[PDB]
Amino acid sequence: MPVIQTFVSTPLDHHKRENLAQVYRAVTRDVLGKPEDLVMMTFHDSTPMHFFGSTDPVACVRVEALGGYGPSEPEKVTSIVTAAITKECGIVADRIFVLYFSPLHCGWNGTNF
Amino acid sequence: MPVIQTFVSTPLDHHKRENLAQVYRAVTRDVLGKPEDLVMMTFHDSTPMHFFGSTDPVACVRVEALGGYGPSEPEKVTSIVTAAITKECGIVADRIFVLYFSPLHCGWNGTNF
Amino acid sequence: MPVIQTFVSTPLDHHKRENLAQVYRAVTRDVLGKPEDLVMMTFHDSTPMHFFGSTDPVACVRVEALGGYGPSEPEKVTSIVTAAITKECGIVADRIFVLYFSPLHCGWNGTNF
Repeated sequence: MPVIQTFVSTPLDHHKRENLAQVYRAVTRDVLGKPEDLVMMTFHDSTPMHFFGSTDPVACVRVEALGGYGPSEPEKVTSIVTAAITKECGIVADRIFVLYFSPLHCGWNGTNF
Repeated sequence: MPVIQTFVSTPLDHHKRENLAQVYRAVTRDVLGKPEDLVMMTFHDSTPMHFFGSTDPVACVRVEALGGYGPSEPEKVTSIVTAAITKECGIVADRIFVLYFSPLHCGWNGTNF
Repeated sequence: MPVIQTFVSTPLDHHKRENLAQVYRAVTRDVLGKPEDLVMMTFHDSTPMHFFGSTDPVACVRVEALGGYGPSEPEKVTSIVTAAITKECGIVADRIFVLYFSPLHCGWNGTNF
């Protein structure tokens, strides 16, 4: 049950959020080896941000997965998510961060896994 | 000094935020064994989200506590928070995540604990 | 490549966000010993919050740094960030939290570090 929070400084519309959600569903299944229905995704658009001396279009994506990551998984996720944010949002790769964490515990449907 | 961030895809009004804050104050004291005045709670309503193939009402609650959790605490917290979000927001349990982390350090009142 | 997310319950304007960004750039370089251009900062103002029995002006700052922190760094960061939030926002020190985490992995410019 991974969580992916997407912060961007630009506006997101239906089209971009759907396209990103489908990207994240694909990487959850294909790279993370997990069911795509179980990735919970939040979108935080028009976030005031500052990076490398400016407020120009920038993104920070956070990935949370219980049990951490396989050895080649984060590099793949970073590659795919970056290109997708550049595609959909027009944000340049050198203004995109992707951070990886793993929680200690995760509850879903009232119970912990 | 725990932190609880509540993201929901639905609107929260005064009534729901107060009711949730009182739920979180109670679980901090009764389950976490900590002073209820020291839980900091943030509310992020009307968050665009995607989960299990849809944007239907969904919640993600994050819990951060320095020093981690007792062996039965996360299951209790998850049970209480889930029911409370279902009660106040009408969000179904199988569309509610609760993630648990613990920071390395925490500052309050200008000093670290 | 640290990340600093600033949540406050009060409104932030251009002036406050610029002033805080410059504070965070300075502490990244001077305390964290890292390039100030590489701190990514997000600002989340007018966040509905609850703490110590009220919704009065309150702040939660999250700091994420790959590889963790030197022994005296978090205390310094907490001291500087707290005073700066009190200065710019008028939020009292005993209503300011600063949490420190470190991600497992970080991507920037399509690649992981």
